Amino acid sequence: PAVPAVFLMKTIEGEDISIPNKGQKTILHFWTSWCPPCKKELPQFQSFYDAHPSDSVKLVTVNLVNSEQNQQVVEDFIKANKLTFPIVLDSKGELMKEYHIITIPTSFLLNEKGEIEKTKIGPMTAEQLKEWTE
Repeated sequence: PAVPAVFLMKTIEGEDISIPNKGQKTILHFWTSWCPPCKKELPQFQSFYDAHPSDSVKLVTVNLVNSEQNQQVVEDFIKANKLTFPIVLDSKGELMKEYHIITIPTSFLLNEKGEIEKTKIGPMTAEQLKEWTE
């Protein structure tokens, strides 16, 4: 990551989130609604989130809103697809900047110190997400 820094964000569902999470591991996921590989991968993150494999791993998800039509479109998309996992909007573009995001989907496994343990470019499965948890 470009700079050592933690992010204090309010989730789309109103929840107060950090990245990385206090004394906890983090799965960070980057996406847009129109991205074809992200679109078919989103159910994978919903499934994984619903199954809740780990208590020591936190899923935070980042929408690249500035790569979207607008924010309302994302809102509608999340609502229509019944996406319930934590979603953060990268409104200022600091997340994309800090993690040098050029490709989506991209997922990271961070430890409690914000260090990157795993990087995955391209789609994942609920099963690979669970493994990242083990």
